[PDB]
Parts: sequence; structure tokens; C-alpha cells
Amino acid sequence: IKLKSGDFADEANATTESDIEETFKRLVHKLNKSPEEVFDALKNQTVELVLTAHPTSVRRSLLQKHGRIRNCLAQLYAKDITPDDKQELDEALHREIQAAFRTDEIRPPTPQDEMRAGMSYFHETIWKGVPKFLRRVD
Amino acid sequence: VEKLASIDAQLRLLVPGSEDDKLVEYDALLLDKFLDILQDLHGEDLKEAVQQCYELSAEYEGKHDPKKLEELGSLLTSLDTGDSIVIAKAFSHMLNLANLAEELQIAYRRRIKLKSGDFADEANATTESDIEETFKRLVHKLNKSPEEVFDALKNQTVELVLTAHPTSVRRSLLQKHGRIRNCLAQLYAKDITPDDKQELDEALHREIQAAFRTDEIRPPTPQDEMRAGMSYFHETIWKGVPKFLRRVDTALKNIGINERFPYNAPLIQFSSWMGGDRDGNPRVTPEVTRDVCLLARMMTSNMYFSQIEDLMIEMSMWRCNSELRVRAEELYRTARKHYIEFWKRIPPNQPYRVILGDVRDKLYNTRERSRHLLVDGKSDIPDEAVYTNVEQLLEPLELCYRSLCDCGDHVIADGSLLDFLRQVSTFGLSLVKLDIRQESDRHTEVLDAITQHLGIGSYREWSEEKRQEWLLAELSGKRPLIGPDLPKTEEVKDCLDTFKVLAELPSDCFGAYIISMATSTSDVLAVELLQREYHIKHPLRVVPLFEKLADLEAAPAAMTRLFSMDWYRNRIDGKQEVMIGYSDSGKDAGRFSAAWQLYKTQEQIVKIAKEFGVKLVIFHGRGGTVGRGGGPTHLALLSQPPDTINGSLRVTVQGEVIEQSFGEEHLCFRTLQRFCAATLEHGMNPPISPRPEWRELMDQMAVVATEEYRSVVFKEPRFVEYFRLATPELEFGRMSRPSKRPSGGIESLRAIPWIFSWTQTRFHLPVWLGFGAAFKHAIQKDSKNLQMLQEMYKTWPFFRVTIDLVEMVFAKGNPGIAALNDKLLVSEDLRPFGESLRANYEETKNYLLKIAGHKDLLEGDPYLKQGIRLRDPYITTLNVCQAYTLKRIRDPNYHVTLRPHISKEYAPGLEDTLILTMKGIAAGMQNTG
Amino acid sequence: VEKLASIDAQLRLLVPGSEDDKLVEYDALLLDKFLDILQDLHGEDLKEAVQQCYELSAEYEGKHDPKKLEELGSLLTSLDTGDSIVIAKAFSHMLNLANLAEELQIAYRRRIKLKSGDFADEANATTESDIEETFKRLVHKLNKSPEEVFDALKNQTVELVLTAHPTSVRRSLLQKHGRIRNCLAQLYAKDITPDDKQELDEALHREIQAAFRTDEIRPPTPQDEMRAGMSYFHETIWKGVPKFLRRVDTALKNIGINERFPYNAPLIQFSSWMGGDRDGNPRVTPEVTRDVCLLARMMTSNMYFSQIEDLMIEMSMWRCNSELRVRAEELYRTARKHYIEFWKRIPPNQPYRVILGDVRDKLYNTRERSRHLLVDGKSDIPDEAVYTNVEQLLEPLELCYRSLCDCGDHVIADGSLLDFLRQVSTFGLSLVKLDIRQESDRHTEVLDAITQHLGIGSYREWSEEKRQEWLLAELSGKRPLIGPDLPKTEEVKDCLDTFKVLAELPSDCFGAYIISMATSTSDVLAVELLQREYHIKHPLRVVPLFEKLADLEAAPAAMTRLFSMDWYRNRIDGKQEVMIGYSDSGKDAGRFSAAWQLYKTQEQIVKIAKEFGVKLVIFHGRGGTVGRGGGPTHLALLSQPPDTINGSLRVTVQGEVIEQSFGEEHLCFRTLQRFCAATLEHGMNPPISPRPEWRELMDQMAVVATEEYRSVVFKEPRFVEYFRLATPELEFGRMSRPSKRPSGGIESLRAIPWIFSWTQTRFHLPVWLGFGAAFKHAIQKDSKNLQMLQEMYKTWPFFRVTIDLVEMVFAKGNPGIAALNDKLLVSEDLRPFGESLRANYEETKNYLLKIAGHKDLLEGDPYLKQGIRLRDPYITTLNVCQAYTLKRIRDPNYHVTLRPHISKEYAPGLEDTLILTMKGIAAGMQNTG
Ligand SMILES: O=P(O)(O)OC[C@H]1O[C@H](O)[C@H](O)[C@@H](O)[C@@H]1O
Ligand SMILES: O=P(O)(O)OC[C@H]1O[C@H](O)[C@H](O)[C@@H](O)[C@@H]1O
Repeated sequence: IKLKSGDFADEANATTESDIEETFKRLVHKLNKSPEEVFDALKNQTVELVLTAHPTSVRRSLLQKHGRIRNCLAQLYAKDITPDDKQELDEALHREIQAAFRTDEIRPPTPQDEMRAGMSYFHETIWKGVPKFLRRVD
Repeated sequence: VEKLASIDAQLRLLVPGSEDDKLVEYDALLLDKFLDILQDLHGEDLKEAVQQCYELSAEYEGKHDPKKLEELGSLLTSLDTGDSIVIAKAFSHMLNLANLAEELQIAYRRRIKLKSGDFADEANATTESDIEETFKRLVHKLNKSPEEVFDALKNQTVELVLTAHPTSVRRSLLQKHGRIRNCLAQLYAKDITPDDKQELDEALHREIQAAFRTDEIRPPTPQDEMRAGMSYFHETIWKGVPKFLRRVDTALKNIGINERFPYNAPLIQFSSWMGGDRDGNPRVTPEVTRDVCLLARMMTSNMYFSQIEDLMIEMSMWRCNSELRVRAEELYRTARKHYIEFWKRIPPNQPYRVILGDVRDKLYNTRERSRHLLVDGKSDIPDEAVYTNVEQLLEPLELCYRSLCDCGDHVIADGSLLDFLRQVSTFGLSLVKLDIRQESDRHTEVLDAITQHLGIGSYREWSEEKRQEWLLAELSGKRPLIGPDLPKTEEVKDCLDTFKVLAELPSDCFGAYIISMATSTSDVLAVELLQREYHIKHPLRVVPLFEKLADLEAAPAAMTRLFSMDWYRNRIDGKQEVMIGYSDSGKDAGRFSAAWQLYKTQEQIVKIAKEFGVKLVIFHGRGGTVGRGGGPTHLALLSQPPDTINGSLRVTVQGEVIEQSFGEEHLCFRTLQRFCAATLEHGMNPPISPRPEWRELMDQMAVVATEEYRSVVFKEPRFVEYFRLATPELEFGRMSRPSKRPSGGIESLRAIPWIFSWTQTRFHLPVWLGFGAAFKHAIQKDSKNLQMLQEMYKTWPFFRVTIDLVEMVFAKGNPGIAALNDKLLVSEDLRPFGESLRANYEETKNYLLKIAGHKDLLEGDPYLKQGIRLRDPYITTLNVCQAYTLKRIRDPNYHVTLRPHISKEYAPGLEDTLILTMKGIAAGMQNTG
Repeated sequence: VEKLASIDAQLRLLVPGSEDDKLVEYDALLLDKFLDILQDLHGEDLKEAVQQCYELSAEYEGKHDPKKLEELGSLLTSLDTGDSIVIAKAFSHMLNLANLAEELQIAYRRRIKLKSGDFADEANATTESDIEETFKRLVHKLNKSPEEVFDALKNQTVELVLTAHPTSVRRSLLQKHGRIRNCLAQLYAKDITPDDKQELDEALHREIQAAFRTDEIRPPTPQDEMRAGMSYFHETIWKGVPKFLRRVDTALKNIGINERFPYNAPLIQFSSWMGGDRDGNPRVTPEVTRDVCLLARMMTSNMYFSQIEDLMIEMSMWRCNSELRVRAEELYRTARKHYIEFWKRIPPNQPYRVILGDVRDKLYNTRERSRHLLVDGKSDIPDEAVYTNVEQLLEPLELCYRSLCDCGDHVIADGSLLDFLRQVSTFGLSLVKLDIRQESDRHTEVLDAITQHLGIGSYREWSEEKRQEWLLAELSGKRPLIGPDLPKTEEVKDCLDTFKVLAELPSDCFGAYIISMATSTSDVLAVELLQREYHIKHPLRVVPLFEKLADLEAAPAAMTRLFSMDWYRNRIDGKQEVMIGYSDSGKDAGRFSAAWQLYKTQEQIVKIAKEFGVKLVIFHGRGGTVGRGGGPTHLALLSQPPDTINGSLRVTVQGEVIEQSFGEEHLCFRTLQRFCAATLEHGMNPPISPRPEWRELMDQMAVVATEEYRSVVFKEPRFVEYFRLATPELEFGRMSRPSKRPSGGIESLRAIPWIFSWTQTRFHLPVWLGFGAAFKHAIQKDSKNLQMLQEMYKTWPFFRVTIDLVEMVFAKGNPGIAALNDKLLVSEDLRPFGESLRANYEETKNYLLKIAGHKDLLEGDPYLKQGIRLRDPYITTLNVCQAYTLKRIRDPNYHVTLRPHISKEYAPGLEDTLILTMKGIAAGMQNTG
């Protein structure tokens, strides 16, 4: 949403919540902080995310299939897309679902593997995510 | 290649920019095209002169450097009468363009899809509820059945009373405004050819010029001023109404009602003051009133007539029920044409056409009788040949309609035929009904003549109890009061003749008789008696308008007494309408105290009507939050005290708002929409009632505000000299109508002038004065009040709506203009008095902000703010031009070196330049108080 | 949720689908909405019956299983008269829908951006050249200066002659077709609300039903049939022309001409046969002709009149030149109103309005005089009060125009005023000029009466040389030929009275006097003489129409002789028009030999006119490639022999093509556009001249083709019995007008009937017969001819255009229908004769393919093919229904078990069902021969 009520309720929903710039601006304009003070607060801020193990947790292979499926799907919905590319993305999609469905072996796994799991999600997303976000801060 | 991108760039600076936000582009293009035109017609030299003014005004609007204002002064004041006229025209015309662009932007701005559900959402067009959403809220959030909603609606009436523009535009020029707005709309459509673009370009360029060159120098008669109106209806409302009612139909489908809104349910009704309101206005004679009825009757017949021919073509069907087939045969049988579409006879082979042909002739005749009556005074044309009553015109249409359904063709019947039924039913034989308004003292003058001529003393000298006793006696009198040989002053004759006119004309021409400056039971009986004297068969309902605060405080007693009288209870037949006027009452006691008092008065009068079994309608005169137009009207209506609408809304649509409200089909539609939706919702979902703490604080603030307002306006003896100097008020007073009802003083001055004078000046005193004292005193008495005030702004619609309006005005305000005025026009001894008022402006504004919880004006409403920021430079140029012109007019010996004449070409004076200026500013400011 | 996606799915099967290709969706929606309507009105049961027929026809159109056709037969033939009427209406109505959808698809299909430059590109709307592209080609590819192009154009005339629909639709029903087409257009626009969609849906649904229920059972008078026309012009051409001329203006900008196309340059002119053509048609009396002139005059005045009021409102300007200011003063001075917009007097404050008010009154009067003359016969109204000549009406508009420019407002002057000037100048006082046509033998009959009554012998008995000698003598005779007391048969009186009518009426009503069945110099002189006898002040130009091949071969000698006569050379004043008729000539000798002969005849007559200093105009009668409408017309015009247009085009717009060409604003515009562009290009860029080998082969093929055509049609004695049986020709002949000029035989039968009979039947014999013999013989004589023929198809526009038309017809052909017909209607002894013709169909088609280098019909033109494939199932159902109906009519004793009645509701027979059928098929087939 482009114009937001300004109520704190807006921050409970992804479509209305504030991104970093809007937050800075609220702080500067609605709260009389100088850019320098905000920048300074931020420079000294730490956010630590502690990752716990899935209480039931999924395979690095299967993750990537989930990703491939999610991308195929994302791509099928784009204008300026050929009958052929659509046809080929279709079979790509169809194929990657099956590949996931057929990755279903019956087993316990060691803490080492359960953790070697983690080192995936970071590869997959956080490792690239962090620079992207910090550049947005910039 | 590109003048535009630069003009766009320099327009963006004024308001930073986004998606469907084309306003700056729109304004840029229009401005760029308009400049070229100035160049062609008046020469490079002048074009630059115009740009310079703009650049300066814009530079000023950003920083607010009083230097810029002076540079602007040096420029404007150095122009001969000829060139200043041109600049004044130019800026005055760029404004109208900027408004069209804004109409268009507003029309196509995207609705927000998911809404908070807060009542605040109803104050803005993007977030407010359409009719379906309203139905759904009522059904789901409020446990009403579809049937109950449908039922409420079926019984609901919404009456919009049209008043004359207080400065008003030409039917030609309207249509140019439309054409320009359409060309513009069309230039922004994808899948558009280079050629079509090129051709639309020149179409646009051409239509701006055509408007610019429609600028002749003038007064016009009430008849023409009204014949104006009959345009806007053609242009937009006539079509709007069916479109909206069809939407009601669709909305009813979607909540599970499987039938259309009855075509004869009088949901929407229109009315007018034009030729009706004679309060402090002797130009509005009886003959005027007779003429506006006949015009209305005529034009309406003409409208029905010019579209009947299209319905006739559409109605090519031959399968009908017998009821119809008979009546067709009859009509062909009775046959043996001035116009041409169907200039022939018609085979009963096609019966629907036969009926509609008769209808056409009857409509033509009805048109012609009204035409001859209007120009001759007699007309040799039988009532048989003509519609004297709307039922007569509906009947054949209902016939066709039924026939179609019966033959299995309801689907066809619900097309144009239905639209036509709805039009007929909404607009009747007279597009608008006319209200009559005259001030109480006049009826007194008349009765006094009568009593004195009868030898029984002086009605004027009698006490209220006596007047009532006498009036009731004569209301059952067994012999007339009035002879032909009664001595009459011109005023008394004028007043009595108005009743002769009311008796002679068909009653479907008229609405209410409003009594201006009402104060008592006798005031209303007086009018009842004179109606009886003239044996008016269907007397108009009498509507007191209570203006001054005291008159408001006395109203309940007056209404109670009325309702206590059997004579009266039985005449009004369960229905009373009372009028109120925000501007009027606020001229007496300040806007704040007037707002609050009106809330309470309505509450009390509602309670009183309830007790006596009377359905009470409150007619909202001008000045309300409720006459703002746009979304704010939506919330304003929902903000009304509980049970004050009760299925029947009646509101003034102020002339200075008719364009915004109706001039563009989408806005027209949404205007109609919100009036209908809000009215409906309110009866089933009133706003919360104020907490007693709030009443208590509001009462406390009212006293202080009224004290401040009166201190400054009435008590301070310097004030009128200030007003007379700092303000074009005197010059306005050499006009619309006498703005002083020659008595002297502000209490004597009428409200429109009062509001208008200070609007010209961008200072707006009448709207905010007293809010500051009230706020300051309440906070200084107790800092916890700030919290209370804020809770009130957050939670109490009335309060919110009341503060938003004042906020909007401050956004259109600029005290620098007021300051310049002081410096140019006001004597050295009165400047500190001005400074003092500007100080109060600021302090009031700041409290108002603190209460709404905003840093800047209109944080809640960026779109509105953008609209204003864009208009401003143009207005500023007019203010400045105006100020110096006022100087030159007032001071025969002020002179400065004039620049050699700048305009080319290939008698007018200062007064003309001033008018241009007064009208540009007024159209840039739209509504305020 | 979804009947539609399925109906879409089953419609796709018929033609595989893409981008802006909405046709299948459009057709699907329309069909789905139409079915619901059949359900509401007639019941599930019937709806299914209709679907079944469709499913069968569709299944048939895909595979071509004769079984399907029979299943369909079993169904259709088992329906009582009542139900078959309904099905016939239904399919006949789904066709009209399918055509609207196609109009819309054609209107919005995307232009190709980069074009090959081949002349083939001009045969298709997506690739053909608009006016600007044409200018540019001429300037850049052909070294013409802008000035030369502009100049050519300024002198160019394009005359479109409108003929009556050979079966013609109602002004009401047109407008429904428009409304349906618009609702549809609107349903496909993004940024469209759920509500608007919902409401447009019901609007659509409603307007289809309204059309479906406008279906009353009939003959109508020439007057009404013509009063039809005055619709299409209102609807589309009246507005179209200014729109196009403004595009010409824009196109001229973009090649550097800095002025607009002169508003009085007669670029576009319209004409009509309605009430004019009396050839083999005694219903078209003199009185008819007098009436169509007066109607024309009336309605035209009315059109100018209903828009003047809008121009008057627009012309609010007050600044004028003196020339105007005088004339305004004069007019206000001379003042002291039936209608209402301006029912008042007007201040000279606004002078443009004063003029235009006068103009309005004069237009009204002109309307009224024509109205009274029309219904009474006298009218007491002075020529002074009225426009008797277009200059009189232009003058005040030119005045306003000039005034505006002079005051600096040309930009405004080039808006509606200009459009109005252009309309006036294009349409004059009579929207169309009327051509008169009568057959030569009639003039002979008249002259014979005269000569015999004079006692000098028998004009009929005289030799050509004698007739000429006598005619010239009497053309300079010193005393009248004709007494009031001359013995006259009804025909001779009818013919003579036509000239009395031509003399009495204003000459701006009339165009040409066409002589049907012309063959000689005397034929034209005869008409000249009778015009002199009736002292017609401005005689109409005489235009021989040479029909039969022999008559074409003799035409050059006849024209040469005419041009040799001083009497004649001096009367025609440098200008001769000659008519030709593709269908007519092709009825004599086959389409092929007629095409070729007409190429040569034009060449020779051009050469002959050039030699005598005569500007020759060739009036294209019906049947051409050039009367196809759409792009193909574009190339057809460019394909004409060199110097045959020379700045003046005159072509018939066949009734069965007027809807496609004009009924939709975009197609209207492009029709006008290509006619103007092609005409312009041709005079500066003729097609290549045929190589002598090509002439030689074409001559050789012509003989063979004519031999085959005549062998089958005239020489074979079995043919007429075949025709009479295999074809609704006889039943058509109990109607428009007598299709046999009672003489007996094909040579006697008129061409429209000839074409139409075989079109109904999907077999189209008149269009292709003889092409096969010609092709086969040329290839069998020498296989290298195939190559030559192909080079001709690739390189010779005439040839290409000639083959494309025949190809298009084969695409609308289906020999199975012809085969079914044989089996149902034709006796056992004639079936092998049918088989033989079907064999010739196939063989002709296959050669035609081999020559165009296509595997399948219309490879070059998928869009056209798609249009046809979609229509077909509907047509097929009509063919089958038709066939059995023809059986039941012809055979009182053929009966089959009728299904119990299927339609519900909530006197008609077979003949009625047959008409429905004849008209559905005809509207599905549009133009062929
Ligand atoms: O306000 P006045 O100067 O009396 O002028 C006219 C106006 O007056 C009142 O306030 C009424 O409430 C309005 O319906 C009207 O437009
Ligand atoms: O062809 P006919 O049966 O004579 O009927 C009328 C037609 O005839 C000719 O071919 C003409 O060339 C046309 O302008 C006309 O539409």
C-alpha cells in the first residue's frame, strides 16, 4: 500500500509495514531525530538471529527443488513469453514436482547432518540476502 | 523538441512526485499549450511577462520570501490597464485549467482495495464506501437483512437544493471546459496513434483558445442566471441519475435482492433557489418567479422531447399485451409534424411507437404552452393536450413497460425505457422545484399594513402571545382579510403578489417557503395565514430558518409551541422541515460555537418532533462540512447527530461547488452516490454520542470562542475600518445582490460577502476566529484537555469533520497576502491591529495542528494538499494584482512608471481588472466557509 | 461458472488459435449470450435444438462427412412450420452477430509496421498504405514534389454511387447492431470495474434480444427503401468525411505542406440509384423520383439544421472583422421560434451566432418547403427564404471562417466550423445526387411513337446512320417534336414524364442519365434530344452502359462517332463518362472473358478520348474486384489500366457491401481513405502494362472460356431446367423487382438474380465457369504457360486481383450443398449433369490454386479465411433448412413425421421460412460476383 494510515497496526502486515527508509523518515520527521542520530543509532545496533532446529527438518536437495519449482512458477507468469518458452517451462515445472515427489526415502539422522542442513539455507538465501539488504540501507 | 519536460520539472518542485498521479503532467501540458496560445495572440513579450509572474509566484510558494512578493508587485504594478487585464485573464484562465486537470485526476484515481473500516475512510474518495459496500456493512456488520436495507432505501429521499453561484459560468464555456477535459483524458490512452495524438493535440490547443477568447465584459437577469442551471442538468445530472440508479440495481443483486429499485421511488429530488430566494434581494420579483417556473416547465418538457425520438426508434418491437394494443389502435384510429425525426404517421404494426408518438406530441405541446405563456401571457392550449401532472406522463411509459414484461421482454424494458421512467420520476415536469425565501420582517410589514388598515392596531406592536392569538383566530376566520383596496407599499405589494403567483401556478413547481431570520411561532403562522388568504390549494410547507445563536436557543420553544397547536399539527400532516445555516450562525457567534450549537439544536428539535409524532427534516443551508463536496461530504453526513436524517436528507449544494460536484460524469455519479449511501447508513448506524465530559468541555469552549469572535468583530470599534481597508468588501458591494440588508455594520452585512471578502484575501478570518481562544483556554485550564481534544478528533466524527474543514481552509490561507494588503491598503495606525490578527491566525493554526496530531496542514490528505499547492501560484498572482489594483482605484494619486505596452494584437479599466481578479481568486478558492 | 470457455473451445476447433485476435472470443460470448436468450424466450428444449444444429454443422465443416449433413437434414426436416421459422431466425441472427464481431476485429487489428513494398501489400487492410504513406511513396519513390501531390489531390474527385441492397435493413436495427458492437468493444478494455462489466453484460444481453425481437413479417416503397440510406449517412458517413479530410490535413503537414486541404475541394461526392434506376423496374415512377429528390433535400437540410445549434453554442466569440459585424447588425436590425435551443433573440454582442441563427432559419425553411412540397404538392415559400443553391449556404460559413482568421483565431476556425464547411461542400443541399437509368429500347419506343405520330415512318425501322442523321437534325430543330396530344402507351408516358420531372426539379439533385443496354451512338443522342425537348436547363450527362461482349466490342466505334459530332463535342464540354458492368458482361461471356475484355475496352476508350481531347470517366458498375470493399478494393483500384482513372473515380458501392464498408466508424474511415489514396496514386503510378505474350495468351484463353461458359449456359438445352430445380431462382422471382426483363431464358434473366441464385446454393457457377477450360487448355497446349500464368499472378496486378476474387468465392463455396440440392430437388435424369458441373468446380479450383501457388484456398489471407470458417456452420444450417423447405414448397405430397412442437412462448408458413433462409445466406455470403 502506497499511503498508509500511520497507525502502528500498519506494521503488522507486509503490505503496509515500513521499510527501512520509511522508518528513518518517521524517526527524522515525526520524532525530530537528525539523520546523523539515526545513522548513529544504526551504526551501533546489533540484531542477532538464533537458528533452532526444526522440531519434526528438510533436505538440502529438496530445498533446491522447492526453489526450482517456485522459480518455474514465477516465470510462467510473465508477459512477453513465447508459446515455446511456456511449453518448456511447463514441462520444467511438471518435471521438478515429480523429482520432489520421488525424493522420499524412509530415514534417524545425526546432529552433524541435521546441522549440515543449515549451511544450505545460508548458501540458498541469507549469504546473498545480507549484502542486498545492507546495500538497501545504503 | 521539449518545452514541456522543463515545465513538468518546474511544476514538480511545487509538490514532489508515482503511479496513476498524472496531475502534474496534465497541468504541465495544459500550461505549455496555454503559453503558446498567449504567444500567438499577444506576442513573445507578453508570454514572458506571464511566465515571469508564474516563476515569481512559484519561487514564493516554495520558500515564502517576502522579497519575491515585492518583485512580483514591481512587475504587476508597472503594467498599464491594458496589459494587466491580459495577465489577469491569463492567470484566471490557467486556474480553470488546473481545476479541470484536477477533476480528471480525481475521477480516475484508484480506489483503495482493502480499507481500515475506521469512519475516517469515508472522508476520502479513494477509501469511502460505494453503495454496495454500504449495503454490505449494514447487512454484515449490523445484522440488517437485505430486505430491511432495500426497504429503508425504497423510502429514502435525498433532495439537493441548488443555489446560485455567489460571483456563475456560461453554458457555452462549460461545454468548452468539458471538451478540453475530454481531449486531455484522451491524450492519455495507450493504443493511440501518432496521428490521433497529433489531432487531439490541436483539438486541445484549439479548445483552450476558444475558451480564452470567450471573455466579453458583462449584469444578467435571474431568468438567464437560472437558464444557466438547465445546462448542468443536461450536461451531467440528467444522465447521471439513471446511471446511478442502475448501480443501485446491481448493488442490490449482489446482496441477494432479486429485483430492481422501483423506478418511481423518489430517492433523488432536485430543487432550486433561483428566482425563488428574494431575501434581501428585490431583483427577485413575482414576475421573475413566474418566469423561472415556466422556463423550468418548458425546458424539462424539451428534454423529455429531444430524447423521446431516440426511444421511439429503439422501440421497434411489435409484440405487445392487449391493454397496449387497444390503446394503440385507439390512437391510430384518432389520427388525420412541426419537427422531424418521425414526421410521418406510424403503423399499428409497431404499437410501442404509437404510444410514444402521442407522448411526444403531448410533450411538445407542454413545451409550447409553457413557451407561449412565458412570452405572451396567454396561451390557447387545452389541459387535455398537455401534461399538467407527472402521473399523466408516467402512465403511458408504465404501459409500455408492463406490456414488454408481459410479452416476455422485461430485459428490454429495463434498458432505456427504465432510464426514462427513472428520469421522469426523479425530475417530474419541472426539473427542479423552486423554494421561496423571504425574511420574517417582511411578513410582519405586510400583516401590520393589514391590521392597521382594518383599524385594529399594529401587528408590529403586538406581543408574541398576541400575534399567535390573532393569527390562529384569523386562520379559522370566516371572511377574507384583504381587500383589493388595501394600502400597500411597494414591498408589501411585492410580498403579497408573490403569494398571487404561488396561487396561480401549478403546485408541482414549488418546494418550501423558507422564512429567513425566523425567530418565533408567529413567524411561521404568519406565512400560513397569507397562504390561506390567497387560497393556495396546496400550500407550500413553511420552513423557519433560525440564524442567530439566540434564535437557535429559542427555536425549540417555538417548535414546541407550533406542534402544540391543533390548527398547525393538522395542516402539516406529520411532517416539519427546519432550516439551519452554518455561515449565518457563524457570522453571529464564530464558526466553532455555531457548529456546536447546531449539533445541540438539532438534537433538541429531533427530540421534540419525536415527542409530538412529527417527522422532522433538517434542511442544511450553506456553510456546512456537509456542503464540502467530495468524500468529506460522505463523513460529514455520517457525523450528523443521531436521528437527524431519518431517511430524509435535504442539503444546499453551494454554487461555488456545483462544478466539482457535478461537472464531470464520474464525480457527478459519486456525488449522487455518497449522498444516497451516507443518508441510508446513518439511519441504521449513527455516530457515537458525545461523552458528557466532551459536551461539557464543548460548552466551556463555546463561550470563550464566542467571546473572542464577538470581541474582535462587534466589540472592537476599529474593526470595520480595518475590514473596509484590508479587503475588497466595499468594492464587491458595487456588484450579485445588495450585500447590506444601507443599515451599517457587520450584523447588517450578509454572510456570503462576509465569507467572500476574507477569502479573496487568503486570510479567512470568518472561518477560524475563536477556535484559538477556545483551544488555548481549554488547554491552559488543564493540560489533560489536549488529550481529551485529541480523543475527540480521533473518535467523534462531528469533531473530526469540524476540525478538518477549518484545517482545509488554513491550507488555502496565506497570511503574507493579508500582510501585503495591510502594507498597501491599510493606514499606519491600523497595522498593529492586523499584525495582531495574523498572530491569532498562527496561534489558532498551531493549536488546531496539535489537536489533529499533524506536523503540517493536511498530513491526512496529500492529494488534496497537492491540488492546493498546484493552484496557488496562480492565485498568488491574482492576489497581488488585485491588491495594487485596489490601490489604484482607491488612490487617484498613487502612480508608478508604467512599462511600455507589451501585448500585441492582430473601453476597459481598473474596475474590469478587479472583477477578473475577484473571480479568478474565487474559482481558485472554491468552498471555504 | 463457465458455459463460455467450452463454447470458445468448440469454436477454436473451426480455426486454430494469438495476440489481438479476439474474433473467436467475441463470437463465443455473443453466441453464449444469444443461446441464453433463446432459452428465456423459447425454452431449454429449443435452445438444445439450436445447439444440435450448430454442433452438426460444425462437425461437418471440419471433416465434411455427408452423413452429418443428412443427420442435420433429419433434424431440420422434422420440424413443424413454427419451429423451423424459429431456427431459421436464430441462425440468421447468429450470423449478423458473427459479422459485427468481425467488423470489430477488422477495425482493431494491428497494422503491420514494416511492409514489403510489393503491390500485394495493398490488398490487405493490415498492410495497405494510408494517405500519408501514399503521399510519401509518391514523393520519395516517384520524385513528385509535395506541391504536385497536393495539386493532384486538390483536383481529384471520388464519387461513390450507392445502390440498393438486392434482398436491405432497418434504421432501428442498424442502431441496435451499433449498440451491440459498442457493448462488445467496451467489454474488452482494461481498467474496467466488476460493476461496469456486469452492467455492460446485461446491456449486451439486452441489445441482442431487442434485435432478435425486431422481426416483423413485411414489401416496402422505394421512398422508404431510400429513406433507409439517409440513416447510414447519419450513422457514419456524415461524420466520417470530416474526420478523413482532417487526416488528409495532418498527412499534408507531415510531408511539408503548410496548409489544409481546401474545404471546398470536391474530393468526395456521393450519389444514388434509389428512386433513379427504373431499368426493368416499373415501380420506379416519375413520382417516385420526384419524391426521393424532395426527401434528400429535406433530410439533408434537417441534418445541417440539427447540428447548427451545436455550432452556434460553440461560437461564443465576440471579436469579428467588420465585413461580418456589418452583416450581423443588418440581421439584428431586420428582426421582430418553432424549435428550441436558441428560441430567443440574440445580442449582436455575439455576431457569429447571429449569422448562424439566420442560417438555421434558412435551413429550417429549406427543410419545410421540401416537406410541404413532398406531402401537399404546393408550398407558399419564397426562394429568398431558403437555400436553392449550396453557394448560398457556404457563403455565411466562409464569412464566419474568414472573420475568425482575420481576428487571429484561425485555430478555432479549423475546428467544427471547418468540419461543417467540409460537410456542406461534400454533401451539398442533397446528400446524394440521383442517377437516372433506363434501358435504350425504351428511348427507342418513345422516339418511334413520335416519328410515327409525325407521319414520317418508324424510328425503330431506321438504320443507325438514319437515326443519327435524324437525331442531329432535330437536335438543332427550330420547333418542338412533341405535342400534348401525342399518342402514348403507359411506358412511353412513364418515360416522357421522367424528363418532365427532370426539368421541374433543381439540377443539383441529379447526376447522370445512364442508358442500360447501350449499343450505339444513336442510343446516346436519343436521350440528348428528349432532354432538349423538355428544355432541361442543365441537362444530365448521358452515360452509355455497354453490357454484352459484342456491345463492348462496338463501343469504341460508337464513342468515336460521338466525339466526331460537333453538336455533341460542344455539349459535353470536354467530359464523357462511360459505364461498365462486370456482372452484366460476365453473364454474357463468363467472368474471365468479361474481365479481360473490360481491361481492353477501357484502354481503347481512354486512347480514343485522349485523341479527341476528352476527359473520360469510367463508372464502375457492380461486380468488380473494385467493389469488394476492404483492402482488396485498394489493390483493385491500383490494378486498373493506365490513365483510366485520371483523377476521377466513380464506383458503385454494392448494397450487400455498404455495411462492411461504412457501418463502423473505423472501417468507414478506411474505406474513404483507400478510395482517395488509390485514386491519387494511380494517376502518378500506373501498374505495369501487360507483356505482349500475356495479352496473347489472355486473348487465347478468353475464347475458350467464353466457349465453355456459353456451351453450358446457353447452348446446353438441359441447363435452364437444371437451374430452375437446383436453385431457389424461381422462388426468388416471386420477390425486389421483376428478375426477368416474362420473355424466357438466361439472356433475359437479370444479373443480380443470376448471381444470387447460385450464391444461395454455395456453388457460385456464375463466377468461375470458364476459368477451368481456359486454364486447362492453356497448360495443355504448352506446359510453359503455367509458368507464364504464375508470373502473371505474381507480377500483373489486374491478373492477381482477378484471380483473388475468384479464389475468395471458392472459399465461400461448398459443393456438398450443391450435391444435396441435386439429391433433394433435382430429377434423376439431371443428376449426372450436376455431377458434371461439380467436377468442373473442382478442376477449376485446382487450376486456380496451381496458378496462385497455393496449397489451400486463401493461404495469402488467413484473416479472411478465419472470418469465413467462422460464419460457415451458420450458413450451412440455413442451406440445409432452405433445401428441405424448397422441397416442401415444391412438393405438396412430400411429408415426414414432424417432431412434437418444441418452442414455448410467454399466420406464418413455408414461404416465410424460405425468405429468412434466403436473407441469412445472403448476409453470410456478402459480395461474390
Ligand atoms: O448566506 P446568505 O448571505 O443569506 O446567502 C444565501 C445562502 O444563505 C444561507 O446561509 C442558506 O443557508 C443557503 O441555502 C444560501 O446559499
Ligand atoms: O446488374 P443488374 O441486375 O442490372 O442490377 C443493378 C446493377 O446493375 C449493373 O451491373 C450496375 O453496373 C450496378 O451499378 C447495379 O447495382
